[PDB]
Amino acid sequence: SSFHATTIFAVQHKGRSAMSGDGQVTFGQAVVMKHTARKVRKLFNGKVLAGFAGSVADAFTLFEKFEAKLEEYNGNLKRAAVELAKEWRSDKVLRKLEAMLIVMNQDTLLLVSGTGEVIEPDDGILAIGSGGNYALAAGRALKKHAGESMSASEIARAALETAGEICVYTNDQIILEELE
Amino acid sequence: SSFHATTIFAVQHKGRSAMSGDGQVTFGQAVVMKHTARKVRKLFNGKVLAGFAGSVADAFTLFEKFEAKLEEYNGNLKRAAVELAKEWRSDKVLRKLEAMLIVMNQDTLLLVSGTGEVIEPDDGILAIGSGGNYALAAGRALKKHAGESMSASEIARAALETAGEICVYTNDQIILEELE
Amino acid sequence: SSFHATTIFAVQHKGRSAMSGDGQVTFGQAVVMKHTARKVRKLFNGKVLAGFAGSVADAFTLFEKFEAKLEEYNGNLKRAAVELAKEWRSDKVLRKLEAMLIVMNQDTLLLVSGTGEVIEPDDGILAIGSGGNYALAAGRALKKHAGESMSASEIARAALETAGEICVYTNDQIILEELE
Amino acid sequence: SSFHATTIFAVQHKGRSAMSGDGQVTFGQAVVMKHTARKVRKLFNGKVLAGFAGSVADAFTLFEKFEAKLEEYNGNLKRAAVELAKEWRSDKVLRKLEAMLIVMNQDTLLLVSGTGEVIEPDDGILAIGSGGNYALAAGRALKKHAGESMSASEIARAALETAGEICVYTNDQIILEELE
Amino acid sequence: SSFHATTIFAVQHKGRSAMSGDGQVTFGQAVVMKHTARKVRKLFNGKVLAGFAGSVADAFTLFEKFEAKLEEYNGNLKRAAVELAKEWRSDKVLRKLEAMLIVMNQDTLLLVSGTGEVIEPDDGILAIGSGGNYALAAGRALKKHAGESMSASEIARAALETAGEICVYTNDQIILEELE
Amino acid sequence: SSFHATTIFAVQHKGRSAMSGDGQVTFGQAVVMKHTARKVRKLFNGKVLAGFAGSVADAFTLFEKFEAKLEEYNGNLKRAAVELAKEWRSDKVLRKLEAMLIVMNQDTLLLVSGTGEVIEPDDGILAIGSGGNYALAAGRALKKHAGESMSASEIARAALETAGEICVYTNDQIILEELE
Amino acid sequence: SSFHATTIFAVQHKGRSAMSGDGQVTFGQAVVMKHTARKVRKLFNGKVLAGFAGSVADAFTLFEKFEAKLEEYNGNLKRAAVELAKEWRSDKVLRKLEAMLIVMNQDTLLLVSGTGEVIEPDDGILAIGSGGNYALAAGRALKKHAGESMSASEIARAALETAGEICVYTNDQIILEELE
Amino acid sequence: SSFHATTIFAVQHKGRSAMSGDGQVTFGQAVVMKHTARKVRKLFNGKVLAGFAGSVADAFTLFEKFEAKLEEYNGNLKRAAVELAKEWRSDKVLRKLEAMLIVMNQDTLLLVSGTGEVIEPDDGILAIGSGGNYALAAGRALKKHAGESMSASEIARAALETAGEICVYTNDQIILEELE
Amino acid sequence: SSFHATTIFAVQHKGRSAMSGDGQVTFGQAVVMKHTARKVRKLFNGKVLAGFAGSVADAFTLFEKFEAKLEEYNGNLKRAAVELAKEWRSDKVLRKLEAMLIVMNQDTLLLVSGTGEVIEPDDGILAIGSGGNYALAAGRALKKHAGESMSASEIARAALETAGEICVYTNDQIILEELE
Amino acid sequence: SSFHATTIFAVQHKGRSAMSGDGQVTFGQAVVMKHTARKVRKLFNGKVLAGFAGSVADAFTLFEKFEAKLEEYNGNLKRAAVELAKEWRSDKVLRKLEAMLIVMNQDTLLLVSGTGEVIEPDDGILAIGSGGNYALAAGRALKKHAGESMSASEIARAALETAGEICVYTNDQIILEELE
Amino acid sequence: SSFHATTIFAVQHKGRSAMSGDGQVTFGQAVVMKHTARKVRKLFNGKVLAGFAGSVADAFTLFEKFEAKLEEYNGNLKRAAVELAKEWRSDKVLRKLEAMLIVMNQDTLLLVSGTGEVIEPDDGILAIGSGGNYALAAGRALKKHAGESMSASEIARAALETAGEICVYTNDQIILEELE
Repeated sequence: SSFHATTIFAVQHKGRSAMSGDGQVTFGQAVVMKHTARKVRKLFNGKVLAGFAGSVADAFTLFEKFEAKLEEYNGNLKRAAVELAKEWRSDKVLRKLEAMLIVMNQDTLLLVSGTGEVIEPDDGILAIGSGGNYALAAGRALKKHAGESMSASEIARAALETAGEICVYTNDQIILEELE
Repeated sequence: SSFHATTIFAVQHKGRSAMSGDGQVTFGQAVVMKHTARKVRKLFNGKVLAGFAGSVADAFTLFEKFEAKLEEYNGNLKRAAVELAKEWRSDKVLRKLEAMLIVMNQDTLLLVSGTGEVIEPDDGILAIGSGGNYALAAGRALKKHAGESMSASEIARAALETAGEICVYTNDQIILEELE
Repeated sequence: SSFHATTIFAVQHKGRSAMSGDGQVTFGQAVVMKHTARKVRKLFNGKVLAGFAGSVADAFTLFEKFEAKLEEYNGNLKRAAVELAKEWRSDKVLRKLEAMLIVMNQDTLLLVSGTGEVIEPDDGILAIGSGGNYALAAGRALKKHAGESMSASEIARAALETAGEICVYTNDQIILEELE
Repeated sequence: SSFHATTIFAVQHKGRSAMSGDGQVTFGQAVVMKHTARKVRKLFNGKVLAGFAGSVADAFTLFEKFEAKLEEYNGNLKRAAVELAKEWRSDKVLRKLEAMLIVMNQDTLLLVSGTGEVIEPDDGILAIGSGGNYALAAGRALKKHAGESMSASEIARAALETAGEICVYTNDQIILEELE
Repeated sequence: SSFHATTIFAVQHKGRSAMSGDGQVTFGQAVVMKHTARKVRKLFNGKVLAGFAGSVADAFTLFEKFEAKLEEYNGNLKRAAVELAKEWRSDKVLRKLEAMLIVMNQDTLLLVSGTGEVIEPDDGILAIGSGGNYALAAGRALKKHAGESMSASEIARAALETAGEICVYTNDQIILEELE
Repeated sequence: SSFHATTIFAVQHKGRSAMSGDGQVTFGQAVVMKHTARKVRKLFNGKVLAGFAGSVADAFTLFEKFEAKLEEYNGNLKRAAVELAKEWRSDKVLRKLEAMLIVMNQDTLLLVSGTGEVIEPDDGILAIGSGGNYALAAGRALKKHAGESMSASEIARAALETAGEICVYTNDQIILEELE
Repeated sequence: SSFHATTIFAVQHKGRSAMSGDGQVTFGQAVVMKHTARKVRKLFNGKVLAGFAGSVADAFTLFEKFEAKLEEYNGNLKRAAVELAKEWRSDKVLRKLEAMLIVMNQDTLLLVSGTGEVIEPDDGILAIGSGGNYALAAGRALKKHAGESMSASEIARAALETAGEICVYTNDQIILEELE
Repeated sequence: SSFHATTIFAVQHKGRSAMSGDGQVTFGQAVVMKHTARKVRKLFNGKVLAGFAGSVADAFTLFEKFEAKLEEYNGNLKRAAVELAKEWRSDKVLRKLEAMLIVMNQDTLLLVSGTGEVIEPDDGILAIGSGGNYALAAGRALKKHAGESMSASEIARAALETAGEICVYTNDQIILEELE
Repeated sequence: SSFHATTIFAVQHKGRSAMSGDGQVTFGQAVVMKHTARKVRKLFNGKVLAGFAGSVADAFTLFEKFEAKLEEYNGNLKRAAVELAKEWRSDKVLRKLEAMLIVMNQDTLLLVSGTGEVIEPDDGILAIGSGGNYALAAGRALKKHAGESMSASEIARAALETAGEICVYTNDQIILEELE
Repeated sequence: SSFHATTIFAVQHKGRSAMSGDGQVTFGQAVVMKHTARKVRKLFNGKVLAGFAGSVADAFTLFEKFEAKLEEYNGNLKRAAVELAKEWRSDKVLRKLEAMLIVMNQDTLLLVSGTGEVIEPDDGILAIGSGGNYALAAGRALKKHAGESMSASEIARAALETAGEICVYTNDQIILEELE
Repeated sequence: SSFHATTIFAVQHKGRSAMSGDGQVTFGQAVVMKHTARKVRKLFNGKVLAGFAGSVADAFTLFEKFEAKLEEYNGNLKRAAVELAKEWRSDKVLRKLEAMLIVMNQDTLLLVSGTGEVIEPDDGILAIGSGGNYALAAGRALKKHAGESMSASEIARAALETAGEICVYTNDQIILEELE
């Protein structure tokens, strides 16, 4: 009866920062409208990666508000994040949104929700959307037991692939974006 | 207890753009009020096809808003679409609408929802309403295995016919509209 | 726990236009407050028949708004109908109303709902209210297999009688109104 | 979990007009807070009887509005009634009220609801509240088979008594009011 | 989704014993299959009246069992009743039955249920089925305020008539049976 | 999630006895597996017509049991019917069946249910299944206002056609059987 | 939809043992079939008082089983009680019974349930049925603040009266039984 | 999942007016945050006692509004009460409040609710909150069978104690306040 | 919380008989345990194709029972089918099974269910399982508008592929089996 | 589907005031996003400790409002608390918040909720959040049976540790803050 | 309200076969009874590894039955598996069991369920229990991107560790068993 949230995985590993995401539009219990979609975008002069699951409109709206808040607080992800969280909460139109937002720059990773949450993984990894948990497990596993061997981009790629292979709401049309 | 959404199929094939739709008003689990209905209309100087399932009033309201947004952004389907999506979302009166909207012009196909979704089929086909999935499967099948043989208008016609034959909420009173 | 909608049947047959309706007030699962009621009224200088099931207040309000819209668009049932539908929808107080409205003039029959629906039976018959389906079936049957033998008024009479005999929420206190 | 509606019976018989009502406050499935209550009051210079079941506040508010509407339309019960019905409906605060209102004067009896209903018993009797049906049956029975023997006041008295004896939400603390 | 229980009223008044019952088969929320039905029968050599609402099969089964138990305990209504009650309870196939049974002879009135209830009205009146409450109120009312004027048969007739006029599940096809 | 019951109409008119039925297998809210089906069969040496909606297996089982009971009681529809009803009830495997059974011979029409019901229409018509009410209304209407003009077979034909035209679960693949 | 459990209060005070109970048969949310009923009975040679709420049949069955178990264990209330509890539990027909049983003799008070409970009030008072809590509070209150002034029989009388005055399912037709 | 309403008991007896209340904060099905609480306060120059169960904030708000309304209508409890009831109702923020309010002065006792109820016990006693019924029964019992022996303050004390001993949501930390 | 039924498509086209099926084990809302599975098997000496969705055990049990029934009735698919249906029904262990069975030989196609259904598509195509409807629409479409161009095996292949592409519970690990 | 509230324990013991809290972010029935979190903060010039469970945004908002209210009423925890409670209530955006707030200074402990509650533990201990009850029990236990041996900080530490070991929503990443 | 299933992971990698499992008993939404548990056991002369989540009793029963079936079919995992599946299904006492069973020997891995499922991962990995999906993702990830580097035992260890770190129902008390 509703569209399923895309799966987005974000990891920071060895100075590199990558963020992957699948592209599968699923409306209803099992109907697939399309595949190759793009909710992982670059913001603040390609200085930050932002991923929002589901709703291109809501994605846009949020990207913009964060983009703005980013300038208002001079690229300080932390502040921009908490401020966006405050608005998120009081918007009472977006407050409703179940989907969550991931923002990260060269220094830190952050998870933001409409409930006013702003979480920073002490793990260096974040994932959200249908099948985010699967990706999270895969990512955490690969980073801990094969980090020195694979890069952030590679991990992000693998994490999503693993999720797509297990979750019926995640496919192989992966989109990767990274900050140098 | 409510009226069933009509079935609308839209396909772009070999430079041609057709959009079909059945006409069956079904109120309640199985009552049929009438047949031959028309929710597939031409907008922006017959330059775009817009189909909205169910509610002639809501259909009108939405057609108009998109018509307007279309001019405000100079016939740019993409922008007009996402803007409409934003309003759709915040209208909180239309936001409620379960039905979805399909808009397409000579270049691209788009699906818009009150949840703020704006999806573009990488497949060239979209379908919505009671029995949209059946139409979608038929359309995709015919286009992939008989495209070079049948046109967009012909496919749109067949897709709907197939849906009407399987879905108890879809009939044979098909309405076809196309952009040259 | 609520009042049951009266049953109204409207038919156009052989140049004549008749509209019947029972009169039974049923509050709750089975309590009958009274019988002989009147929700089938003549509007626009006896040039149109309007029937609204349940709520004399809501009936009045709607009759008036259509009466008005009728003049604003110079007796054009079609336009007046769709405009009334638009208001119906946005009233968000009447929007709630489950009952539906039937309007017809010397030329055409129309069904209007608070969800913004405006349906025109390609069959020449419409029916609404508790037991409308029974009336609809009886009407359609009589018109198709005994039309040349019985008039529109006669059919409307029979359709309602048949519904009253089957539906525990429809009685024999029938009210008939017709346009010459 | 809520207060049960008192039982009110109104009857017009042989030029006399009486209206009775029990007085039992029942909060919850079976708790009794008190008995002897009074929701049957005289309005418009003792020229009309009005009974509203449950909520002394809502009772007051409605009595007043009708009192007013009564003057605005010069004691015309019918108009005052339908107007009150229209407000009732649109108040969307009272619209919620499940309880119903009975109004009657020397000439006619009327039932008004928050759903915009205005019913006039062709029987000369109306009853509402917890156990109104029982009262209704008793009243109808006594009037039809013992009318010439007992008066309107007497019937109203008996109808309520019978309801109190059967309904666990109706007691013997009956209140009777009548118009000469 | 199920058949509605017929309405049966039994009254003992001034040495006479009458038992009436309507005849209306209602399947589902409002469908009427037929009218004139007969679930009020004479047993034990026309010495007792037994009425069971709904299911001609279950009616038969129960009439028989009581007929039997009646002989086993030599026409002692009381014992036969309680014994039937015990079986009723343990049958766990009839135990399910929602309908209730009324049995009466020249001396006393009794109500029996599948839950093992055996009630004797200290009032001289019993009623069961869709609309039994209405009949009960009417009967009690007529007997108390017009007893000396109308007989048991007459009351039984009126009580049912009153119930039929109010309950959408009770009609005027009344069946009366009485013991001299 | 389940298969929809076929629609069966049975009518006795002017010494003739006809029984029609559509053939549409609908599994789930709107999926159609096939059409032309046959649940209306002749029993007891073409002396009786039996129609059971849905489940060819259950249909068979029941037809057989009635066939048997028919012989055991020497073609006495009435007894065979009530006996079948008793078994129906206690089978507690068939007791579950929602579908109903219609049996009729040269003299009478009967409706049997797993709840132990055995109804005889004082009207001469019976209908059951998805859309049975529509058929019922149509049949009753045609018989009352066009009986002398059309036969039992013709009516049965029309009643079903009308139901198929309104009910999304009834089609035009009608099957007619009649006793001379 | 079911019969309400009568209210039974049992108290042991100053060497005396009394047990009261109201008599009100309430079927459904508010229908009263009769009053003066008797579920408080003397067992084991007037040596024990047993009260069971609702179902005269179930009452009987249980009284008997306890009577028996009482002899099998030589009037040892305690053992007979626990044994009855064990059967109660495994009967899986009575196990279903919601009503509870109270048994007391010259020495102790006991509460038994179909769930296998056997409670002995360290307070000297027990109450069960619709409105048992009210009686319990009244009893406890009177015994603690007016014991030395009123007897066990008097208290039992008062406790029930108080319950009847508050609970719509408890009346004043009190039945008192006591062991010397 | 929510805080349980404290228990408040108010009684007027022999010219004295006392109001007790327990102090037990229970959040959730069984968690106790604290005990000794105070929702029974003196208003209007210690001339009136007001008790509101649960929410110190809502308690305050309401006490103030009544305090005010009290002055606006010159200490007339009755008017102040009904006016507060009207506001209560329309506040649609407090209207939500499930808790009820008790107000009393030297002359009368009154119960007020957010549904617009204003009840005056013809009994001289009122109780509200978790376990108010228990207190009510105890109070009514003690007043009727030991009034001449114990005072209003003493009864109020006892009523609450009895409630605390039975209700798991009422304790022994009783607070008593009285008007001379 | 349960395993999703595989998707099976069976079609008879131009003397050839093919039956495809995907292989995707999905436990729970979206977990995939494996892919390449095989529930489409050859029976009765490769003379018949049988496909059962979900449960290899139940699949086996049913294949065997039909295999047996096949011999008992000398390869008569029709009889074997209906007999299997009867057992299916009465097994009351398999009767529970939601999944359905498809059986076909050189001459006809058949669908069997635990509810005792035995359907024969007058269309020459059958489909069952998660996404069977999608396959059904695709198959019907391709056979009607490209039959003469593609074979039964080819259609079966396409139908499943189309279903896999739309249904999140259907994959590309297709298994095809056909009778020469 | 939502984030679980962190667990916070606050205790005042022997002139010292400590407040601990775990740090575990759990989204959904069992997903853990991170651990080491901080919702226990120092306010009013390290003169007061404030802990709010869940939502860093809501935490901030509330801390600030209390901080402010604290100055407006000159560090009077009591007043600032009740005032905050009043706003909390009327915010109707925060009013929604299920989480609760704990505030304490050198003199007293206070619990505040969006329902307008302001509780002061007469026990000297407060606890909130997922697993607050476990912490509460542990704290109360240790303080009563080992107070003179362990300090407030130590107890707070232990209480949380105990909760973390039992509650699946509480971990060992404890945060402790105390006022000298 | 019930005990959570332990998490078991089984993997076959590079000729080695390992099976890990956590040990955490969680009763209810969040209560932990203990940790270090053992449901991963060696069977058939340490020739096979069997893991069953939750219920030591059910675990035992199943291990034994498979042990037996293993001998009856001479260590043929495949057959023993399917046979166990058949019994599993028909046990209708174990059939109820939600938990699943994993069995593996030197050659193959198998998953068995009470629904009669017998799945063989074409992937070489299987996982079940609370948090089995997390383990599954981690296992699949590690095996695909770090297989040649870590052994089956090592992977099994990591997969569980990863699951324990994310799932609130999985801990670090891991148990590993392997076949040489």
